[PDB]
Amino acid sequence: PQITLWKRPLVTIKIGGQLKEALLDTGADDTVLEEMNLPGRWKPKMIGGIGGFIKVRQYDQILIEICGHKAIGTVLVGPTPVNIIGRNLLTQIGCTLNF
Amino acid sequence: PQITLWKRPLVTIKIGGQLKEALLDTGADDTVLEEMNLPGRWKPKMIGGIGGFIKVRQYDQILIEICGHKAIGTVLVGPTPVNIIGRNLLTQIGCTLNF
Repeated sequence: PQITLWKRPLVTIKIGGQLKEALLDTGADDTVLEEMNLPGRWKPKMIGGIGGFIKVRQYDQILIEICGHKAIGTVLVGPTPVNIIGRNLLTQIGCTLNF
Repeated sequence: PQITLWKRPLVTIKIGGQLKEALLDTGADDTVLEEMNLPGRWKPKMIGGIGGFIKVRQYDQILIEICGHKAIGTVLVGPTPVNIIGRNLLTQIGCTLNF
C-alpha cells in the first residue's frame, strides 16, 4: 500500500487478539502502545520525545499484525496517548519513505 | 529517493542560508526545528508529544530545501532536541510511505 501524508498515517493493527489503530511513525526508534496486557515477562525502560521522558514496559518477541503484515519484535507499553509503530517493526514489514 | 528505515531517516535541509540535518517524521503533524533565527513575525503555539508539551514560535511561509526539494510552509521553532520535518512539508515534497 502507498500511503500519502495529508492525513495521519493510521493503520489497523492486531495484537493479543485485540484490534487497534496505530500511527506508522518514521520518527520513532521503537514501537510504543497505550496501556494493555501482554505475554508476561518484561523489562523496565524509558523513552524520550518532545517535552519529556516516560517510563514503559519492554516486551520481547511480540507478534503484531500491521495492516495485514505480520511482524514479531520488541513492543513497549506505557502512557502514550497514541499507538506508535516505530522503525523496529516498520523495517520488518518492508516499509519505506519515497519522494 | 527511496529511504529504508534501518537507520533514522535524517536528511540535509537548507533554511535561512543554514545547513542542517533533520528527521523525516511521519508522526509529526508539524515541522519543528531547534532554536534558530527566522524572518521576523511569529505567533505563539504549543505542541505535544511523548511525555510533555513545549512552547514554540510559529513562522508562516518559510522556505526550506529538503534534500534538494524546495517547500514553503509553516515552521515552528522551539526546544526540540532534533530537527523535525512534519507532514505539512512532507506532503509538499511528495513524500509517501510504502510497504
